[PDB]
Parts: sequence; structure tokens; C-alpha cells
Amino acid sequence: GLEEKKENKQLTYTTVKDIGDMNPHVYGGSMSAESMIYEPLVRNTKDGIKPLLAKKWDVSEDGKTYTFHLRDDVKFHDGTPFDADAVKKNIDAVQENKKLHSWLKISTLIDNVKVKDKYTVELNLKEAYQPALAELAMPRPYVFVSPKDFKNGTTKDGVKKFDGTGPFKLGEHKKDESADFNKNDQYWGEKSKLNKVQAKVMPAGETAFLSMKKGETNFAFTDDRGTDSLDKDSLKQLKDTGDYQVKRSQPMNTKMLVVNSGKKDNAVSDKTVRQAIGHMVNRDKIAKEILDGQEKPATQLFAKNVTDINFDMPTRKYDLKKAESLLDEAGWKKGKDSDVRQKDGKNLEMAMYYDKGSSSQKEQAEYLQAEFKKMGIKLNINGETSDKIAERRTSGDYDLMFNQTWGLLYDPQSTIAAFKAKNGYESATSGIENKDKIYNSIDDAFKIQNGKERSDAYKNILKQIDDEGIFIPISHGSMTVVAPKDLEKVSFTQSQYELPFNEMQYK
Ligand SMILES: C[C@H](N[C@@H](CCN[C@H](Cc1c[nH]cn1)C(=O)O)C(=O)O)C(=O)O
Ligand SMILES: [Cl-]
Ligand SMILES: [Zn+2]
Repeated sequence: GLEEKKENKQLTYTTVKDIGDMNPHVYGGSMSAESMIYEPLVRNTKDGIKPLLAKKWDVSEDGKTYTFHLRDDVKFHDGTPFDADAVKKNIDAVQENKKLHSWLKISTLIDNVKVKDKYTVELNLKEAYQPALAELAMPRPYVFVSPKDFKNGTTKDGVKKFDGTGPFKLGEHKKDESADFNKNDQYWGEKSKLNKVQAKVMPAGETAFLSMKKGETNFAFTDDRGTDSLDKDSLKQLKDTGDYQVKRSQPMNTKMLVVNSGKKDNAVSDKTVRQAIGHMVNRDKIAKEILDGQEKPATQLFAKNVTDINFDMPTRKYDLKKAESLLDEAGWKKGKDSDVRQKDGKNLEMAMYYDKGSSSQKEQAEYLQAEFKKMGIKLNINGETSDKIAERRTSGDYDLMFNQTWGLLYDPQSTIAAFKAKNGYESATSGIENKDKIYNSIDDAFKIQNGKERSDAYKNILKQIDDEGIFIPISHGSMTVVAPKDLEKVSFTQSQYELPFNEMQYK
């Protein structure tokens, strides 16, 4: 129960998905799990870049050479040392697979790494690049795995064990059931007060709620795909027990519909149909009624207050006459016979995908399905695992899906770069006729030093992307955490993908 977990210094969180592949040089694994065990050279905080595995660093005059002075007291979880050599091998191993990392521009600029002495490592770039430190602070890919865990000096095809430097170590993992993160008693920095944090896999909804009420789990938080295992009324019922508190971060992302311009066998490949769909999403009512006012509606992909945006570019409004008139233009007309829309003898249908673990995504899917039926479209909705949603996002096998932007450290520049990445939203943009010009504009934008000129370059990109109807913004997501009422020091970083497990502490 709760008491015993308090007494034993344990947290056990409920989640709908397993930790996956804990090699942090690739992206399949749980993000928060990996940030408990692996560490970057530096951290990107609300106060800027701060030391972590590197204590200090020098940038050359020309901006091409970063020299990192490493901590000398760090060990990997297997007992092997952390040093310049380990840094160079990790970065070389990531760079050996740089096609996977091309969403992050530094991976295209890294020339070589050199070891200067035992705790001094030089990183040489092809050109100067001021976001370098920021990109090195990300949770993947530039975090450090024991080189003894490499497979013949590589990580691109996996690692043999999952030894990092972080405040927790990976312990017993039973596939689709539980994973243990045990306190790293040799940790170099702020040691965990908790002995163990356990990720316990179970379906969302009633199972998760009961698990929590009885203290079999005693913690929850929005996973890395944005899914909250507990709905608003579960949260109410848990606060009401007296045992639990509920914290919610500042708004971190935009939650949107993705509309696959590249799906050639379906109507969503027609710009006009995409524009029509855009007027069929009542974001105001969804925010107020379906999401219980817990999120504000989103009228553009990246909110005005996001870095380098600072513009209002309101998207298509909810307007069914406008939708009708656009579907008629596209030749998807109803009939006196029926209210159902047809073209060339075929009915208008589309397949929408949502995470079956998200009650909010499911309710939205049901709503929209009802709303699309009024328009004479048959919207087939499919709840799947977030792992399956992601695979579909990469393959392009979908007409519409729920998704979300990547948060405060990624929006807008990384999320925009992902518009032309295979592992991001390239599927959805791949059917735009001016895609060659937009993709080139994306590359150009990142080279613009002046803030205002850059914001304008982003505006020109986003305007065309809005024109295309690729993304339909809906609401602004936060990170939500349920925790024991006597757990102190639960707080949020800039990321929606980690939590300070090693700082949390009972009573
Ligand atoms: C590289 C790219 N995305 C980044 C940041 C964005 N993460 C989210 C959330 C996520 C969860 N699991 C994998 N990505 C996303 O791609 O929507 C990363 O995974 O480190 C990717 O997933 O391949
Ligand atoms: Cl907005
Ligand atoms: Zn990702």
C-alpha cells in the first residue's frame, strides 16, 4: 500500500507502455526512463546551459571547436570509468548512424572528436553553430552508454547492457509488466532519496485507477507520447481519498490532428478535402466540453509565445458551410437520395488513428466521427498503441492521426526540422506540391542569425503548411503528475519527457 511504499522509499508508477529499447542512441525507448539512467555533457535549463558530465568548456574563436573539461569522479553503472575516451566512442558511435539523427542539425556538422587528455575532449564542427550546446543537452542521442556495452564498438544495432552514469540503474525488467530503476549508490551528483522507482505496465482507465486507489501503484505522469493513464474524474477521486496530490506543468505543446498529404489512395491527398476537414474541428467545444476546460484551445501549431514565433496566424475556423462548399468543389457531393458523400462511385471514408491508452484522444475521435457522419463522411477510428501510431507516422499508413508537438526545448525549430524527417512528420508533408521549396526554406531558416528575420522565415514556412491543411491544432497540452500527498520536490524541467526522480523525497 501507500504507507509501505513511503516507508520503503519506493515509487511505482502506472503506465500503459513498457520501457522498450533502452539504448539511447536510438529513439524507441521510454524518454523518462532513459533520463533516469543516462546523462548528457550539459543540461539545458530555464537558466540556460549548465554543467553536468562536463564541468566547463571552451569554444574556439571561429566557433568550430568545443573543448569539454570532464568531471573525473564519474563511473558507469558497470564500474568502468567515464572519461574522454568514453565520450569520443559514444559520439563516434552515434555519428556512424547519423542518417537517423539528421533531424538534429549538429549531427550534420560534427566533423570529428579528439581526446586531448584523460578528462579533456574536443569536438570539431564543420562550421560554427550556436545551438550546439543545446542539442548536446538533449536526452537522445548524445548521452553516454558504457563502451563495454557496445557491440564490436557500435551502438547502432544495439547495446549488450544498459549502463549509464545517471542517478538510477536499470534493474529487473519483466517485459510488458514492470521495470525497476534502482538508486545508484555510486552516483556522482545529487543521489536519489528514493531506493527504487518502478514502471508498472497496465491498461489505462479503470485498471490504472484501481491500481492507484489501493496503492499498488502510487504515481503517474503523462508519458512521452502524451498519454495520461487517468481521466479528470479519476484524478478527482484520488485527490478525494486524502492520499494523493495532482500537479500540472505550464502548457508545453500543441496537440493536433495530422492529415496525410502523402496518402495517395485516399481523399486526404486532395488539398481541397484537407481544407474542408480543417473547418470540421470544433476546437472550442472540444477544449471546453471534451477536455473539461483543462487545456486551452490551439488556433495555430506553435503558440504566439513560443520562441521565435511571436505572431498570430489563426488557422481555419469551425465552419461546416465552408466545409460543405469545399467538399462540393472537390466533387465529393451528397445526393437527394442520401446525406452521404460520393465521388466516382466511391463513398468518402478515412481512417483515423489514436492512442487507445488516451481517454481524451478516444473521446475526441468519437466526437469527430459523429461530426464527420453529419457531413456524409465515414470516419473509421482505430485505437492502437502509441508504438503502432509512431510506426504509422513513419510509414505513412494513415489518413488522420492524433499527435502532438515536442515541447519547450524542441518547438519550433526541431519540430519544424521534423516536417522533413522520416521519423517525424515527413509522411504528412510528402504530398505537398511545393515540398522541395518548403524543405529548402526549412534548411535556410536555421542558418538565419537575426531573430526577427528567422521568425519571418518560420512564418513563411508555417503559412504554407497551414495552407496545406497538414496539421489541425486542437488544444495545448501540459504534463500532469499524480503523486503521494507526502512526496516533496515533484517539479517540472523544460521537458515534457523527464522528471526529477532523484530529487523527490517523502514527508
Ligand atoms: C528523433 C525523434 N524525436 C525526438 C524528440 C521527440 N519525441 C517525441 C515523443 C517520442 C516518444 N518516443 C519517441 N519519441 C516524438 O517523436 O513525437 C526523440 O525521440 O528524442 C524520434 O522520435 O525519432
Ligand atoms: Cl494557439
Ligand atoms: Zn521522438
